[PDB]
Amino acid sequence: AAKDVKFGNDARVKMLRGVNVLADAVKVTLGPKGRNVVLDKSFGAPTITKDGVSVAREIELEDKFENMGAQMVKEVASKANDAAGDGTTTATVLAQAIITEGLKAVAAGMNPMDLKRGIDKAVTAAVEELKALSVPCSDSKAIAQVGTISANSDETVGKLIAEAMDKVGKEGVITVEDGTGLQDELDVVEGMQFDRGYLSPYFINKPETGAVELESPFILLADKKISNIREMLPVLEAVAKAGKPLLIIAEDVEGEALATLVVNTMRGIVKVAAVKAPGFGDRRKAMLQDIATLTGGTVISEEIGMELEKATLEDLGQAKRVVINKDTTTIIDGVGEEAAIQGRVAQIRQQIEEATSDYDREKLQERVAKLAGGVAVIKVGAATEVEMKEKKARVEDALHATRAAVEEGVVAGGGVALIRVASKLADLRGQNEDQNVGIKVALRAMEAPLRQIVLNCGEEPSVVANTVKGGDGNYGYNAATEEYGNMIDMGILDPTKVTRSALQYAASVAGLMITTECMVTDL
Amino acid sequence: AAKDVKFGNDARVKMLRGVNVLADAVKVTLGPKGRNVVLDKSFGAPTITKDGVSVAREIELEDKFENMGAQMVKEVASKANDAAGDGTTTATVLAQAIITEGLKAVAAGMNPMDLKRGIDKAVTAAVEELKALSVPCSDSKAIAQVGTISANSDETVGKLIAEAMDKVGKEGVITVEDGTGLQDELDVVEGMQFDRGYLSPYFINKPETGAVELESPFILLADKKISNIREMLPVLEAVAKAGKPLLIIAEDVEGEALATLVVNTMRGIVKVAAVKAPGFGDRRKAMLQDIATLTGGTVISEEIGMELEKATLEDLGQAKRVVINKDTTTIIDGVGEEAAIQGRVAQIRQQIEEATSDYDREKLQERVAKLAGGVAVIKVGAATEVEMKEKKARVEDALHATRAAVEEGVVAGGGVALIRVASKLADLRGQNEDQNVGIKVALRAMEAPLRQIVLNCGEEPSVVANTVKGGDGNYGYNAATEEYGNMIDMGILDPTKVTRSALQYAASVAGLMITTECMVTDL
Amino acid sequence: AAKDVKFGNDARVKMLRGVNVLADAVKVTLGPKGRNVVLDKSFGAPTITKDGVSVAREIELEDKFENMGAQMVKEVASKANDAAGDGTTTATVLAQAIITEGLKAVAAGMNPMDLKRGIDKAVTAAVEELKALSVPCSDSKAIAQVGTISANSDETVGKLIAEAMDKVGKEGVITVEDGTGLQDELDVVEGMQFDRGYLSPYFINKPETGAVELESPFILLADKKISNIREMLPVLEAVAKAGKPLLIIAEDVEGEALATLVVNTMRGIVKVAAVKAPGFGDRRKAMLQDIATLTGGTVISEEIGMELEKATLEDLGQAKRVVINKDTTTIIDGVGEEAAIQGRVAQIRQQIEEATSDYDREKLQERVAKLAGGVAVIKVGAATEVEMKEKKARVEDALHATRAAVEEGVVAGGGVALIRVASKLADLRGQNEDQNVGIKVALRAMEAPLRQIVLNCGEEPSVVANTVKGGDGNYGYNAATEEYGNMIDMGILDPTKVTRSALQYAASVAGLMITTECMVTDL
Ligand SMILES: Nc1ncnc2c1ncn2[C@@H]1O[C@H](COP(=O)(O)OP(=O)(O)OP(=O)(O)O)[C@@H](O)[C@H]1O
Ligand SMILES: Nc1ncnc2c1ncn2[C@@H]1O[C@H](COP(=O)(O)OP(=O)(O)OP(=O)(O)O)[C@@H](O)[C@H]1O
Ligand SMILES: Nc1ncnc2c1ncn2[C@@H]1O[C@H](COP(=O)(O)OP(=O)(O)OP(=O)(O)O)[C@@H](O)[C@H]1O
Ligand SMILES: [K+]
Ligand SMILES: [K+]
Ligand SMILES: [K+]
Ligand SMILES: [Mg+2]
Ligand SMILES: [Mg+2]
Ligand SMILES: [Mg+2]
Repeated sequence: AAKDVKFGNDARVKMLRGVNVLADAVKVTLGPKGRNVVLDKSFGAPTITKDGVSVAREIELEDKFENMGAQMVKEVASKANDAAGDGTTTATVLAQAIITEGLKAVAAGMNPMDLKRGIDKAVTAAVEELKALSVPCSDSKAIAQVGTISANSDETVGKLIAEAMDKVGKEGVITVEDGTGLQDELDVVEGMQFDRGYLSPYFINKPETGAVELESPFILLADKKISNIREMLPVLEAVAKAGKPLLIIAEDVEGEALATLVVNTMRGIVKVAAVKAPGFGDRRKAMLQDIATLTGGTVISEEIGMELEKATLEDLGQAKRVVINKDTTTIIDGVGEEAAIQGRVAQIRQQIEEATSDYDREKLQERVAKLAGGVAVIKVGAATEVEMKEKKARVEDALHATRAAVEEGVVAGGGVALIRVASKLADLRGQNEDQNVGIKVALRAMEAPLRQIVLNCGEEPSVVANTVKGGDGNYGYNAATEEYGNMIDMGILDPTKVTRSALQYAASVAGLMITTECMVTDL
Repeated sequence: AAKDVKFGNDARVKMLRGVNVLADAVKVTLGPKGRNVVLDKSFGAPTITKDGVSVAREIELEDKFENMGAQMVKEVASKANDAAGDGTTTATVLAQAIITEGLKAVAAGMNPMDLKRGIDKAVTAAVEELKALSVPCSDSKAIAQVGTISANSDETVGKLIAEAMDKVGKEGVITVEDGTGLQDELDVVEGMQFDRGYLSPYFINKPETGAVELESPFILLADKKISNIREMLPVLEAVAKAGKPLLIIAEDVEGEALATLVVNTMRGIVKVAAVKAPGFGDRRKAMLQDIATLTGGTVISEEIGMELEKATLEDLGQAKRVVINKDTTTIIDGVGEEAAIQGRVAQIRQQIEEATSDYDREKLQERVAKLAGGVAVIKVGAATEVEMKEKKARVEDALHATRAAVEEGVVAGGGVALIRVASKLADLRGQNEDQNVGIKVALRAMEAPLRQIVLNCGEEPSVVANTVKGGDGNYGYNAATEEYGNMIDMGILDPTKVTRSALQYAASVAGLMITTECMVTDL
Repeated sequence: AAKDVKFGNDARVKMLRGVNVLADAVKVTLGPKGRNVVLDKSFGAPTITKDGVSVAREIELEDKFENMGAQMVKEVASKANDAAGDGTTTATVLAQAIITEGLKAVAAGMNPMDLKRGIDKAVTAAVEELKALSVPCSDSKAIAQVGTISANSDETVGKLIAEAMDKVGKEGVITVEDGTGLQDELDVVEGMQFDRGYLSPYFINKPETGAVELESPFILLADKKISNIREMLPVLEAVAKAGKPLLIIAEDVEGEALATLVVNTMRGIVKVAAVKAPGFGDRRKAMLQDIATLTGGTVISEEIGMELEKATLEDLGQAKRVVINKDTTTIIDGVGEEAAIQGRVAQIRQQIEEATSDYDREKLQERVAKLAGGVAVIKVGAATEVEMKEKKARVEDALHATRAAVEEGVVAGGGVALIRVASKLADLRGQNEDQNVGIKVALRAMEAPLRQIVLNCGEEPSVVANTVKGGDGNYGYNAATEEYGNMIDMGILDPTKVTRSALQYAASVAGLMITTECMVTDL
């Protein structure tokens, strides 16, 4: 197609207009006084959300150059959501601030590559200062506070996440699902969790979360992969006459002759998904046997000789809920037999008593941790479906932030940590003047989250920013109560990973964005 | 697609405009003096209805932001219809009042999230006050009055519902369907009822009620889960030559090889449906045997060896009417043999006498209650099809309200109960001024049902609202007779569940709606 | 014509949009860091100006309701220019701030008439506090500083105005006119001034300043008004021979048979003007004789018997420059014998030495002061005509501000005085809550000039406003040097009359404007 080509300042102002549209839409949601955004879905009711990445993902502009700017800066929130699950609004605000100040510097006639290098140096130094400024969440013991802050000042959600991490361990697996009542419920049930994903992007359910949910699925287990398709036809026919979705945890499946011909088979009545199995060799068969014992199923094998044609539905496993995601697939509740589960736990405990080699010992301890800890499940309570989606998003953000806090630590929330690390970087210099100006651009942009948090409250961002910069340490401004204090003491804690990731992704995209002289799009 | 993005007050007034359009169209139907709405159907005659959820579901607007507001506020009536089957107009009126007053508060600079928190606190307290204010319907014995009020002051419908609850029990199963004469008839007929639904959303008939109906279907029973189709294909041919539509009762059926195959089979001449079987193991076998004995059919099993290829038409069961709904599937009339039904009842009563375990005793007495009570069927009498649909909707509302009244209790109707709980909540306070204003918004919005009822009468809502607020207890205003008095004495009784659910759903959706600052839709 | 009629919030937001357009255009010119505005003139080159009233007068919008808002706010700058000649930008900024905050209060549901009453009470108390806070310019002796501040930090203009006030007296008459060189010159020249204006609105010359200028005019004097204009037709032809514009100083002249016939005669080549004579009886004859002795002319009278037909051009007087304005008509250099002027001055001095009546003595002191002081003419030096107009506007503003300072006093500039009076009015209360909110609206708007000055500097207005409010007395913010200090010491002095007038006119118009509910215009 014929291309529209824009050069220099006209292109940059159109790109900034697109970034400004996306970033305003995202930034109205920042902080405790941040408001909600309604996203239109032609497939049903609109979704009300405070999540920055959802608003960012929905944004697309009519103007092609402004749309290019919007997609460029939407990458920031996408990466922030994918890496930490929180801070997408903060990442978008930081990216917009860097883009605005860097374009102001480019309009002042300075080299944007050196501006990008200065921004990169300042952000590397600020990541180091964030690591130094971080406080371990085990020492502080504020998992509930992190979850409360990340759930938009919801003490119930944070306390529930803290209880779940107390039940299954801070390294345990917690899954959020839609509840049935109007109140949030937590149950510690028996289920598995593996870092495995689907082999086909067309297996995604109607939700756009990327993780398909199965209502009482049917588990199929096989450590070997038979070449012929026709031998699998009796099993597929038995599952089709059954009414539980088929999840296959076998040793990697292709869509050349199974998923494609199934796409032409049904129109999407009941979803069937297959995923890999973590590990290999004896370890893979061991965990496959563990899954089969959990769900009451069996594992076929060449040595056993039990062929899939002779397998029945009663021989196969059964579960109550399975969430399949690219990052991690979890089995929420496989019934099986509780006595069988306890016996397998005792047998694997005897195995770890017998085992002595370090790798086998550590994988066996991972197995016993997965079996004993189980899975915590949070059923979100909400009177309606729109409230359900909003609260579930908040609970998922709280879970991600608590995970990031136990993984990497915490810093002062409310944008105070970025203010402190920018104050600590006031003497950082580059190789020339443009690099120094890029450093100053990054350091000024580090104040943007706090300023936007204050602006959402209706207060004056500059006065509060100056008052916070005057203070030292964890001194900042509770926007919920509109008063200053030690942000750790008042429980406004950000994950260190969330802040670091937001800063890094905003910096990378925005520093690349300020270096553009020409933009080429369609007409 | 390119997105239109609106911010702040412009977005909020567009959203309020859409909510106002939907809520006006719904609110014209509120109360005894409420009028009817004609909904256009491209297929067949238009539908005249006084039901709030039908008018709400038909609403869709040209403006995308107004349509988005309409969809969110339509979720209120959808949830109210799904949860109680009544009060959708009251729920819409409450939601519109909360949205209006909350948007007025947001225009006054008040924090909308704390306004939502205040509304939530006030509505939780009001639900507690409604539970306290509730009077049991067994003590009052006004099931006929509840049905009469819920059928728009139709004494005959309420008396018919009361007679049905007297015949089959207040826990008995009552189904409403089209009659043949001009008068409404009650028939206590033998039939079954289970809390199970269709496994495919594509089995829905041309009516949009969600519950398909079968005109003299053919009942098929199966317990063992066979694999192949070609062994069951002769049964499909036998039913497809027998002439009556097929209803299969089994544990669980997918749609990869059956539902899509049956979709590709015919163009929609005769419907074939399958349903789930509640319980498992011996209990499922027991209920399948009961269904087979009721319809004269037989249940296949692996132990019996009654292979489906040998099954004939006389061996299978037959019924006169079956209603398949997601919440509950009922068999209105299975002929079978009356002597066989009585013998099975005597045998299961002997099982009652023999059994001693609490779970077996309770499930077996549930079985004998289902068998002895039977199904009450209400033949709606109307001279035309449009009157048939309107009266059937009114009788369905009456049935739902009587069920809610026996389940949860009754309160003073005409919006009096919400007025009383608002008066009782006058001293409720929140954490800050925003939360207090949200509480006051909810309390003023709880006067809206009574005011709309009065406005539909052509009277002055403020005068009647003040007069009712002056009174105490069940003192309210009969809008049918346009005079004040004790609401319980005049028989104006609302279900407690209906009022509580309407308030809760209106509050949740409206409080979420008032917190929106940006709105994103298509162009 | 058919009328468009808007009601309530739609009309108010249209009004506010028009106000915002006009006020943004005016407010870009506020302070020492304020920029210029180009006003397009079809009749020649565009005008570059920093004067708020010129930008305000040029503004007219396509939208009719926005145009009404713009016109009503433009009234503020027009009144401020007419009353003090300075502070029009400050008046516009104050009016816009009052309108914005008052419309916010009106949108909060408050009675706008009570808001207007509160604003009026706050502004009355504030002008009382400004009178209390005022420091006499005689005690301070900072006329040069006031002129420098009012000329946009031009030391030369302020020094020239101070020298002119030192030469002809602070009550003396100073006129600004276009020079011929590139530098500003001060000339003390024998001339008169009277508090009289032109009798016809059609006498305005090509400049739209409202004051016409005459290049070497011809002065005619007349104490009595003859019946027919045809007697002076020989004098009219004698004037029409010599190309000097005719300025007639008489008691009073109509335009039925003199102005209209001369407009029917002349097409706009050379202007003939007339003025009124202050005083009556002997005083008018005395001042006419004084003017005649200045210009070397003669005064006609009935007792003298000197008829205009016998009068010649040499008998009549003439001048070098005459400026005719509605408020005051000035004669710059009447062409007459200096020795005759000195002899007349001595004779009049002997007249005070003889007279004893208080009214006669005071009018004779006025006469000798007018004669001896003379007129101080400032020739503005600029390389081009656009720079000439800009500098002449700045010098006129400086002259007006110095006159206002010697009349009413000075206060701290930079919006500091309004900040101090708003701080001193923090305990002012009205008759109800809406009046208190109006008072608070006025007090918040009193911060607007300083905030707009700082925003024009590119700094943060909130931080500087808070820092100034923290200080006491004349402590404020030198915006030229970007640093705080005592602004009386730093030389940033505002006239008390200028600040008081700006506040009063902004308050009157804006308080009336917030009370609108319907707007009626054309289609
Ligand atoms: N009470 C509070 N006072 C001050 N700052 C707060 C308070 N509660 C939370 N914050 C801060 O607000 C930010 C979180 O806002 P928000 O959750 O809306 O955005 P986010 O975490 O950047 O991203 P997302 O939209 O994905 O949740 C963090 O910087 C957090 O420290
Ligand atoms: N005679 C009456 N006098 C006063 N109020 C009455 C009378 N009859 C019914 N009502 C009240 O009118 C309301 C019922 O109106 P209506 O049935 O039209 O709407 P709904 O129950 O909210 O929902 P839906 O449209 O789904 O039926 C209840 O609040 C009921 O108490
Ligand atoms: N160096 C300075 N520092 C701070 N404030 C200053 C300084 N110089 C002038 N000001 C202030 O700026 C204002 C004058 O601005 P400006 O002359 O542009 O507008 P104005 O007086 O409102 O009217 P106009 O547009 O008619 O001149 C006064 O409040 C004056 O005290
Ligand atoms: K957010
Ligand atoms: K209704
Ligand atoms: K100005
Ligand atoms: Mg967050
Ligand atoms: Mg009803
Ligand atoms: Mg000025």
